Amino acid sequence: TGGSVHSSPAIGQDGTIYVGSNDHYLYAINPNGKLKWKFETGGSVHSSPAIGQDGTIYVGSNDHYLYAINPNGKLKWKFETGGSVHSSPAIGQDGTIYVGSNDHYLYAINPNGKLKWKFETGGSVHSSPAIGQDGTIYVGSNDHYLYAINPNGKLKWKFE
Amino acid sequence: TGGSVHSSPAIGQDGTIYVGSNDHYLYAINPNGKLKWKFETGGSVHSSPAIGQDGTIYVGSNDHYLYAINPNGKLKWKFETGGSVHSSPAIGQDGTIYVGSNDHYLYAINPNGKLKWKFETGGSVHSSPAIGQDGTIYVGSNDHYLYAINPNGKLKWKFE
Amino acid sequence: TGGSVHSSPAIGQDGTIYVGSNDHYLYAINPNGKLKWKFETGGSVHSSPAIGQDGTIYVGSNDHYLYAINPNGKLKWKFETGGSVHSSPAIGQDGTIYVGSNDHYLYAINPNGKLKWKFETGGSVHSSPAIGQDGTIYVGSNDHYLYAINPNGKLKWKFE
Amino acid sequence: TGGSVHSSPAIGQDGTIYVGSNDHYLYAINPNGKLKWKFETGGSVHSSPAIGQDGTIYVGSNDHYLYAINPNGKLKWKFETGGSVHSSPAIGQDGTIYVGSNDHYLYAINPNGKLKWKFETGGSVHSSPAIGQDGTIYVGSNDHYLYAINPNGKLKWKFE
Repeated sequence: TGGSVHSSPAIGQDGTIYVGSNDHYLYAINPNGKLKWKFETGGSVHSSPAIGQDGTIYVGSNDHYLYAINPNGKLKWKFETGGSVHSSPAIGQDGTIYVGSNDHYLYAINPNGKLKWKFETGGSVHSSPAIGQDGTIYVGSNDHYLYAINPNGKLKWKFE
Repeated sequence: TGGSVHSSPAIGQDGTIYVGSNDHYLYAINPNGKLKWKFETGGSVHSSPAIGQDGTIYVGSNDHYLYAINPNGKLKWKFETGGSVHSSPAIGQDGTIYVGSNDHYLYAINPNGKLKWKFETGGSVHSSPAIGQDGTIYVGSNDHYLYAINPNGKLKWKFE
Repeated sequence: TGGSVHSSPAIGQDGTIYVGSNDHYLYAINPNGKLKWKFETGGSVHSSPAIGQDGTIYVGSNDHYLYAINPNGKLKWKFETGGSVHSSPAIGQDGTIYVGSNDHYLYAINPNGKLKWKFETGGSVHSSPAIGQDGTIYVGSNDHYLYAINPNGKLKWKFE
Repeated sequence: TGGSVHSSPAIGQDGTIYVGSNDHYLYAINPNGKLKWKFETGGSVHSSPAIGQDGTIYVGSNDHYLYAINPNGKLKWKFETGGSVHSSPAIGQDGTIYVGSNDHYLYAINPNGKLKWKFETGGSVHSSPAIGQDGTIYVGSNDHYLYAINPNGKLKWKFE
């Protein structure tokens, strides 16, 4: 790519490999190593993509947006947070997309790109969320806590 | 925890939540938010843990080691790389553990903790590997390439 | 402090040591190791402080602002950029404050806190500027270039 | 350069601009923007160079070494620490070079490239040291403390 690849790749059902690059693009690479397409964001893509059931590719960007990209490389939507999105998204069973932001919030975004809820931690959320079998969302914060957040966006507990 | 939680949590079969902390520990937290155990490495744990089929927890540390920790919090083994292990391990179908290192290599480590092979890129491997259906290992590098490596440790292709 | 001290300390004329912390504060510490004061910003202070000729302390914050703090620990002014200010400010002979931002610009800010000019690079400006004898401002960018900018904000040259 | 320029430039007496690059080189650039020379280290140069009284250029590398490079671009010596040297060196009145390392130590190195002392903190030393009028060396650590070290390498105080 044109820059450091710190983003961690994700693999689609047809074998397409998606990865972000410091050069600001989300890349879609065919299994044979040739470019399928590249999608330009406004900043470094350190966030690692996640792939929804319908093939939508979600990734954060240093330009403060969470991107939802169709398998053809055209934008589905982008959601603006208050700060760099270095956290990597996780997708719930109903399609909700969860991601942390440098602006200290954990975001829950509906598949349509509208905010479901946002939960304020005390510091940047660089950690990438994990979703439990019951739907609990776990994520670390720069504020030293591991958070457990219920599906409705309320604190379950925080572990110092 | 005692420090920033940049590591991304992983959830075990019984619901235990594992996460690293900048305070040098790998944490195991019960579903109720109470400590199960904390394992001290020699440096910040920014790497995100992966869980094997038998419940072993693998994570890298800034102290240059890849750790394999038993579900009870006791060390199974540790493997020394040449630099900080910020990359998050991936586990193959056969149990091979793949992880990047700041020393520029992608490591393949067998379940018993012995090196299978190491693949030298041109720069730090902070990207976390993904594994395709056919066993190909994909990982980004600070040298600007996305690498596709065969399970035998030989290059398939690299995408600038 | 309450968090990692990645910021690099600066020493005032009277020996006071100033440093930022990941806990969001700018610290002013007496030579005997006791707190003089701490100033809370909205986010991690990774930027390293610079000290003006009248003792004003300038530092960037993860909350996107460049801060000017009086020697007594009270805010003089804060200037909002479009992104995290990890770059460390430099002070020109005339008192102009130069600092990079995650929003890709090198900023020149007058002593009164108003914009003098902003220069657009191709990527995040984490590098901290240096000032030559003739006033040229040098800074690196995530876009791979070392920039030389004239005092009037116009490009002198860019070295790939 | 061939990669991101996160290193902060330093300016020599003749106006030469020195800066590290993520492409592993330390660059020396003439005031007119043309390359004077480049020196290859083994890893990314995020550390910001310092210039000694005699013109020696000191800089850390992600390859774990502190480099001393002569004005003509030839290696004078390199000093191996136990981890990445992202801290930027400072030079004391007697020529001692101080720098932090990811291996948790603050290093004091003699001008001949041999160890004077190293001081163990509780975590990675990414902060760049500053030197007070009486020779006290101040540096932050990932362990949350600002350290004040006497010139003999013994603790003066640490500020949480």
